[PDB]
Amino acid sequence: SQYLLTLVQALANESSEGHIRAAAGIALKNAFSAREFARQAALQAKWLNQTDQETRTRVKQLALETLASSNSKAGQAAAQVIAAIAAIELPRNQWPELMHALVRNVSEGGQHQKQASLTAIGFICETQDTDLRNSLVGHSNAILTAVVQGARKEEPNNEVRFAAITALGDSLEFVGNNFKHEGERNYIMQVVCEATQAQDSRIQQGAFGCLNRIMALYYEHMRYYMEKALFGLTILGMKSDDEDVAKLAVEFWSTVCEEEIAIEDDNAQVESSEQMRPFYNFARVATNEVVPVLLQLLTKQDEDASDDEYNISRAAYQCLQLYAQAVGSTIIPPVIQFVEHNLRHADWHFRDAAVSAFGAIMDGPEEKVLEPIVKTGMQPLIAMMEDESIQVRDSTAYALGRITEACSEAIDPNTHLEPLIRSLFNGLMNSPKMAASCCWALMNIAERFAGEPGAAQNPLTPHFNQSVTNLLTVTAPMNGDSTVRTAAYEVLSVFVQNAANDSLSAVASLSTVILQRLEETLPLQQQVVSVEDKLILEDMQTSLCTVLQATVQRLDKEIAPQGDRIMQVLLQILSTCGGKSSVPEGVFAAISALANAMEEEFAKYMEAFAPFLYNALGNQEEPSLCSMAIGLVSDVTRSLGERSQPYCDNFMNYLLGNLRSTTLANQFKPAILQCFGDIASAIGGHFETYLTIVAQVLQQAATITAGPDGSYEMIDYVISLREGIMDAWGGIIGAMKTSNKTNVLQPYVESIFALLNSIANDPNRSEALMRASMGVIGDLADAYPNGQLADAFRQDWITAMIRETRSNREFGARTIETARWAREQVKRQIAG
Repeated sequence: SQYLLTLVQALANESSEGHIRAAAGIALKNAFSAREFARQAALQAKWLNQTDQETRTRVKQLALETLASSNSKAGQAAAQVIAAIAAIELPRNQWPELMHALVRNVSEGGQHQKQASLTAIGFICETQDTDLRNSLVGHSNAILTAVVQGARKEEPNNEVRFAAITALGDSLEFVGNNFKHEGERNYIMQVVCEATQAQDSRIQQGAFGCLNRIMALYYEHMRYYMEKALFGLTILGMKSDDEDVAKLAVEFWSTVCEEEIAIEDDNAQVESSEQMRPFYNFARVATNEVVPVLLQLLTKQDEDASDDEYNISRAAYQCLQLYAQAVGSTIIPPVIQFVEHNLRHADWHFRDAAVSAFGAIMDGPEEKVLEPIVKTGMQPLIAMMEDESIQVRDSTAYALGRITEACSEAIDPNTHLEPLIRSLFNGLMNSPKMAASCCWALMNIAERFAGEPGAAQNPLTPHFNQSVTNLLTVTAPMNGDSTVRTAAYEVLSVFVQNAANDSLSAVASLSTVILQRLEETLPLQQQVVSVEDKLILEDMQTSLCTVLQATVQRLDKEIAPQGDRIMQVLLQILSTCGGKSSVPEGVFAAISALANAMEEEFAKYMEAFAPFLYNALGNQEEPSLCSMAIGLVSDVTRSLGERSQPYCDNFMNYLLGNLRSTTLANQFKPAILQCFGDIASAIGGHFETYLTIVAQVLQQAATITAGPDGSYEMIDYVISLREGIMDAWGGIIGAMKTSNKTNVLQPYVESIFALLNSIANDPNRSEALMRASMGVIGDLADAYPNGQLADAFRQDWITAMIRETRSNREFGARTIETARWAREQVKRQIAG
């Protein structure tokens, strides 16, 4: 009380040093405000009640008068105090007209007084509060007209315009109403076009930033203001010698391409135009004026700049990608022009900018229009791998990889494929700095020239053994750069994945080599002492296990002689590994390949490997390994079939035990229920023992929902969850169907339909969920020939569900075919 008077009078007290005054007002706001929530309400009790009217009148008077104090600091804390008082009093229909007067202070008051006024408007508008803003919508008028008055050329101070645009930036957090009327919007867009005109850099920064958030806001009225001056204004700012202003000038079209991407990708989802969101096609119009500036900002570069710090060229490149993915093929015509100019240029800034540019536009534009020049200008581009500038060599490499990913067909094999390979290998084996791109490009070649399935040969085959030899060559050293080793093994794993049958024998020899190297790591496990040594050996073992997986998946059934040595070395690796390591995870991958390959022949490995699997299942403290263990349970049992039963009891105890959770959202549950499915399909009749419990859990799991609080998280969780439930019922019905025990499967069928209903009524659905849905439908048809399910089948939601399924073209083959099969099953089941 008297406390409050001494404080606020100290706030008004000019004779005291300004920092002390700031201490006084900051102390006073904190006598009634904090970032903390509930204590805020307590302080509000200290405002309204403990000290009822008191001087709150005199306090607010002293604060409003303190706004006019010469110090910015005095008006700093004064603005803070008014900012607090408003947050309590104005909604309560307290403080009224104390807001209206503030605008008059803005349009007529003193210069520092203007600082404190707009500073108050800023400090108030910064908060995100739906009821606060509910009472602030009524005051939004005075706020917007005020910030109009203050940002004016007519206004002298720059700092008042900083506070004005800052007031814009946090006021526009609230676009509620936002005055749909075009008049006020005209003055606003005028004062913002004005705001970008400032000779000052910093005012332009606030201007372009607020204009950015606004371009994320009222695009609707914006459509008309856009169509003339703004293009050349934006070009003027993009050309600015200023950096951070150039960065925000970039951030515009960054945001523009973002929202227009969202709309372009909502307009294909349209079934009818009422569904349509507005679209403005700002990009395709702007590009022919905007793009040349993007090249011009690419030629400029800074090697001295720290890596992964954003730069004008950097953001220009990223935004050029955004145009590339929104503007579509329409982006092409400027870019090629600038590439046509610069490709042979002496200055390396221009060559790097060249290939970075041509390496920017392959994505987005449709394939064949890309083909003719990519089929034409490619050869010099390979010739440019010999460039003096390793950075340019690097950018050429990534450009090459993008060409692979895009117009793979553009690479005529006989007259381009070999040189490109030799270039990427030599650049890998001699130039580590450009190595990673060379890897990525090569992986793409493998994916693109894999050839027809079952093929005796693929385009890669002649280059294959030389490739494997080169990769084993670069991976050979124990002191090679860890990154180049890893990437080289990854590219190798990909050539192995994508290889012709004629090369299988070669891959077989390769597999032996991998095992050999894996075995050799085990003594190396012992030589480790530095932590770096641990990271290297773990990454090394991880890479070898991965490539080994590739060999096993491709060799398929031919891997059998290798299998003993494989399980021996891998199980030895498990015994020596421990803790946060990626190794065991990769080892289960390789074992998983060996199990799917050997299938029932794997069963001899189960007696020794089972404990490792159990142990991986029992430790949630290794979530990724536990998940890998569950998936591997599914793999083992699906491959061994009936053989896997004795193990299945222990498998079920680890799965069912893993269902126990203190969190409703068990992250393993979808995988576990799915594993129930796979276990069911494999076992058949003996799954009956588990049926009483499994069904319970499935009946449980169906009840789970994201609720009205719908994170993308919880939604996707429920979706994958029900994918697990349907996979589970599918396998269980199949097992019951082949066990002559459908009668015990009788009770749960109504719950199954209830789930199908729950899914059909849900907009949020996955393709796989619908595939499994269809399959469970038909499985139910085969399960119950009697036709007593027909009266359950005949309901509209079933038929509309199946038809909505098969009708959709977005889904792949498997799903729609299952839908056809299901519908035939249903129509047949209508009578019997």
